[PDB]
Amino acid sequence: ETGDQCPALCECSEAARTVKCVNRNLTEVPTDLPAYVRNLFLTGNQLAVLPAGAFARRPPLAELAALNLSGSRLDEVRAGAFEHLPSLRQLDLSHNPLADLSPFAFSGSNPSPLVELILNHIVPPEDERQNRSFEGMVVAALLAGRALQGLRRLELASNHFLYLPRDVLAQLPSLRHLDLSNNSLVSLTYVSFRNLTHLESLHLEDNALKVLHNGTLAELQGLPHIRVFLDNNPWVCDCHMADMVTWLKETEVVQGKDRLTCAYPEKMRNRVLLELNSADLDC
Ligand SMILES: *[C@@H]1O[C@H](CO)[C@@H](O[C@@H]2O[C@H](CO)[C@@H](O)[C@H](O)[C@H]2NC(C)=O)[C@H](O)[C@H]1NC(C)=O
Ligand SMILES: *[C@@H]1O[C@H](CO)[C@@H](O)[C@H](O)[C@H]1NC(C)=O
Ligand SMILES: *[C@@H]1O[C@H](CO)[C@@H](O)[C@H](O)[C@H]1NC(C)=O
Ligand SMILES: *[C@@H]1O[C@H](CO)[C@@H](O)[C@H](O)[C@H]1NC(C)=O
Ligand SMILES: *[C@@H]1O[C@H](CO)[C@@H](O)[C@H](O)[C@H]1NC(C)=O
Repeated sequence: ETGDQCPALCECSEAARTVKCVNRNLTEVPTDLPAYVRNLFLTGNQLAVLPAGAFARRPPLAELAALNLSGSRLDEVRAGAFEHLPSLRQLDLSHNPLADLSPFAFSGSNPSPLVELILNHIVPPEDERQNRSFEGMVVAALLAGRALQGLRRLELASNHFLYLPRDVLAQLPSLRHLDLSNNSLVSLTYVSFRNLTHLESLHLEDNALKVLHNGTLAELQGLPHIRVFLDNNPWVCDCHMADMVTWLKETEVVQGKDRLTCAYPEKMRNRVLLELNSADLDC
């Protein structure tokens, strides 16, 4: 509220333990952040580079638990950017053209407190100029040091990813919720969901998936506790779709299953998958 201790260009609430420095075209993280802060919003700025120790203060921001840097024109997050935030549970870097994400951005040097990481729409425009894998860069940051052991929720929508990163599933043992919506995934064939006991939610909407084959159906058929989201994929309703349609009619795993429709072939375009039978599915 008015009069609460606050940096210039920010609005603060001591009662809510909240600092908001939003849509202010800031170029650097404010230096005199109040030590009470639990929730810090620094969205809509022009930060460019997040250096090591960008939030490290003396005394530290020991209560800072939620940090939102979405939409702030960050193009580089350096090694150790989030060091000396011992309570940090939720971090949002979405809608930043992150051309340079250090592998040690989340792990620092030398296990992270992070429980939720939101990295939607981080792929820079015209990233193909780079001679490095963007998805690989992000994966390396996720796995470095095995620092992200407590991570329970990961969002990686809208990043032009071409494949489901298998190492993320194998090496983040606490993950409960994974969002890979609005990417360009084409199949799940070489991905194993067999031992993913903790995974409660998997978002694959708006990808380029053609069909799920029996192998994947089998492994999902054996995860009772998952919710999978498959909306707006360009399903190909030919004879290879037969297993998936059979499964879809029986399963409780797929959320919103009534919305799934064929994109191809032409004679099946826009037909609802749950309504199809063996006679519709021919090669
Ligand atoms: C981080 O800050 C952004 C910007 O305020 C929040 O963005 C909004 O998110 C909702 C869905 O959660 C959208 O429907 C709005 O359109 C978003 N606005 C913008 C400008 O992107 C975002 O929710 C915040 N995230 C958290 C976890 O605090
Ligand atoms: C931030 O920058 C943009 C373009 O430079 C401008 O339109 C906008 O008014 C600025 N924001 C504020 C709060 O002045
Ligand atoms: C979906 O992904 C595309 C391309 O990566 C992006 O341009 C578009 O903004 C994304 N959609 C949303 C709703 O963010
Ligand atoms: C789950 O299986 C994969 C691939 O077979 C393996 O790499 C991973 O370590 C297993 N997970 C656990 C927690 O042991
Ligand atoms: C796939 O698995 C199901 C399980 O009921 C089975 O009935 C079906 O014939 C199998 N299809 C294959 C291997 O194409």
